[PDB]
Amino acid sequence: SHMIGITQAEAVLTIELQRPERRNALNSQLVEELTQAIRKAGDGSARAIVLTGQGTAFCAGADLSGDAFAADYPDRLIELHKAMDASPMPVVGAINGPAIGAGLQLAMQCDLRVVAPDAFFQFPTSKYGLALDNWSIRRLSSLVGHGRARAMLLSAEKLTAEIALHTGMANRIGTLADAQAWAAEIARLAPLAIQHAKRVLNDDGAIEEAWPAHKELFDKAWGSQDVIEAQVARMEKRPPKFQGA
Amino acid sequence: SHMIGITQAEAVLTIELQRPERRNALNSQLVEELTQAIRKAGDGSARAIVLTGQGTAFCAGADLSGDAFAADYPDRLIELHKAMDASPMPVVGAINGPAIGAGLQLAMQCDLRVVAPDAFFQFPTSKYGLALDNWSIRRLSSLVGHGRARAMLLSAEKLTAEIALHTGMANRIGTLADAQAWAAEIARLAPLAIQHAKRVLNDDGAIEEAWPAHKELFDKAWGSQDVIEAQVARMEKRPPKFQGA
Amino acid sequence: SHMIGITQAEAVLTIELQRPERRNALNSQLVEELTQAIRKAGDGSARAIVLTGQGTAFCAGADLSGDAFAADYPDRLIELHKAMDASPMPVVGAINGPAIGAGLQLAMQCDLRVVAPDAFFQFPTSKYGLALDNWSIRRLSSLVGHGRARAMLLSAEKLTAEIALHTGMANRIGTLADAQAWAAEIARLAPLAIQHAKRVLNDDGAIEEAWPAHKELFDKAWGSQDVIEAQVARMEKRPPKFQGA
Ligand SMILES: CCc1ccc([C@H]2C[C@@H](C(F)(F)F)n3ncc(C(=O)O)c3N2)cc1
Ligand SMILES: CCc1ccc([C@H]2C[C@@H](C(F)(F)F)n3ncc(C(=O)O)c3N2)cc1
Ligand SMILES: CCc1ccc([C@H]2C[C@@H](C(F)(F)F)n3ncc(C(=O)O)c3N2)cc1
Repeated sequence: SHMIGITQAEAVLTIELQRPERRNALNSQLVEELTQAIRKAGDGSARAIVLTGQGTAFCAGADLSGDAFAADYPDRLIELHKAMDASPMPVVGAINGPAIGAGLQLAMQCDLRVVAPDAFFQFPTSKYGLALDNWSIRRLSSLVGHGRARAMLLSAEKLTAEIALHTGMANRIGTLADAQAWAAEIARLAPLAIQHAKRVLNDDGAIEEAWPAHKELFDKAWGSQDVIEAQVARMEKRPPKFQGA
Repeated sequence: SHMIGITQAEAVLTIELQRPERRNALNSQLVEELTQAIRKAGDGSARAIVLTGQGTAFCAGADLSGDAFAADYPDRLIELHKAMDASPMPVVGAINGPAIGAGLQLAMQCDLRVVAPDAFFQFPTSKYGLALDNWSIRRLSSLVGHGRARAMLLSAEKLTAEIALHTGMANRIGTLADAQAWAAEIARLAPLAIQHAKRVLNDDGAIEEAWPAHKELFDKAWGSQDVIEAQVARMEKRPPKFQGA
Repeated sequence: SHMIGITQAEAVLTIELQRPERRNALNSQLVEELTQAIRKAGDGSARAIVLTGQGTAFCAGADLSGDAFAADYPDRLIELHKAMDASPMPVVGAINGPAIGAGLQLAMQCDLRVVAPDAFFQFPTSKYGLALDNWSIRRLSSLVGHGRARAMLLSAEKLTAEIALHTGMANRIGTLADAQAWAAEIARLAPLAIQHAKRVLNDDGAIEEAWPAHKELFDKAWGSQDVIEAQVARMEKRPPKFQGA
């Protein structure tokens, strides 16, 4: 079938994630469809995009079961981010609920964010033994400030909507309709001005290749027994006993 | 005549923009006079500068009509910024009212900012089809946070004095007299300490040459029909109809 | 004797500065002992460190009298920072009171900060004619925002606990016990995830070699008569009369 919905009102294209049965957690199909929707957003008269989730969550992470193309997922995910980064259109994220893990990455790749009052943002990587790419860390630091980024990454701290507004992670607190109204205003602005500013802003240095030591630690985390222990402990409904290996 | 006023009380030199008939919008003469005032600020016993505007605005942008040396304006403007950056003296901006476009650039080149309660900051570039230099974008991101910088640049969002205080764009809310009092305290501090910190702070990376793609998009914006359309639409008192070309 | 105390409750190691007779101001001995404590923190079962000061101050700066190894102090201080940066353990600073000069540097080298309501942070370098290393300036800018960093460095502005919470310099307002409770939660998280994120965060660019002009100005400040004048004026209980030389 299809895992997203696409609609257009005048010059604003709204893309809605439609996998609420997994709180919009990503898989290969959802990512592929999103990539195509972004790439084709300029086929009509659209001048702005609103990206949002169906139901209570914006995107709760990733869920690859039972994804017949799960091995392709990580690469397709990178392709989606490249498509958003390269789009001449501004993407307004209507963050309607929790944005967690891959969902937080996706929210951060939007150009602007309108956040529902009860939404929150989180990287629970420290609870699962995983490591992030450098852009995720740099862009987060730019949006919440270095100090809060340390807490989010080292302790799995949740960022509330209210604090997101304080830091600028949220540009506004509001609803999907609020996001669509703002997008309508943006769609009336000069496209080449928007395109230039978006490119320069995205080229602030957040797009960064992992240093050699970063890659070493990244691979050590991903190949560790602790990653397995976090998964087993969850299935057995008990606290994980991590060993640092 | 002259488009600025210069006065000194003890060790504080106050420079006032005096083109209130255009809300202190810059031209070649005003820029040249400001550059000279900054360069000569150390001829006396001055240890701090206060920069401010006459009337309701700090600086509402640029107005080159009918400037006999308008072709020279962009280069002279860069020279002014170089002079402020190179000055061993700390410049306290008493931002007495709106700082818009070139006025926001000028405010950001000050070392510290004391902002009047009703002042605001804005880059309305997206309403006019124009593109900014990279420093304007980087220094703005550092002062308001990356998230708010995206909104200011992509949607022409105004930054209020209250929010400026929250982000650190405003170091204090207050008046010209308040700025002059603080400058007096600063003038009693150790000059070589101030000089070192100013140089290192300004060398945070904001002074950045445009990347090749940035230059391409910058020139595309400036040479576009949309830039003309914004001007014509204003003269005809109607909404612009931008085409992205 | 010893100038620090070291205790462990389960998986949290608490290191306490114990020179309250100088408000925990550093010297060669205190720095050496701290370095050893950090290096050996992983000899037991510890997974997190809490760093704190005895009495009313976290660390009020440096006091090298009468330190028989004072000439070694600057190098040993750098060694301490290297040890904290290299530690696989997250260091939670329980900033129990003022963190000034070397004390602010030490607080900033912690991975997370829990700050007492009456604590404050300050670099009074401008009152003493001194210059800082580039990391101190970059890490401060990342924690309080560029705008407040300008005020702290150019005017010796104090950062209150409340404003520290706003900017993310403080992750939480609270007590030593509060810090120890949070550290206990962190000690249950996956160590390799924490290690990766800490390394990437610390490699944001704050660790920066002084540019040639920065070194020139740094040496000019440190060798100036104004540095001597600040010290003499203090001893004579009068305002300093700085000359910029
Ligand atoms: C060029 C625009 C851009 C920006 C950020 C990224 C991030 C996305 C992020 C995500 F998980 F979301 F896929 N990611 N994951 C791994 C990588 C990588 O580059 O190795 C990587 N790169 C990819 C592309
Ligand atoms: C070295 C200190 C410094 C810092 C920033 C700038 C900015 C100013 C800014 C302004 F419009 F204000 F003139 N500007 N405009 C164009 C450029 C440029 O460098 O191409 C440019 N460079 C110029 C000089
Ligand atoms: C590699 C981790 C790291 C990070 C910052 C520093 C700072 C500490 C700081 C302090 F005063 F605290 F010792 N400092 N002082 C001088 C220097 C230097 O590098 O020249 C310098 N370097 C040293 C080491």
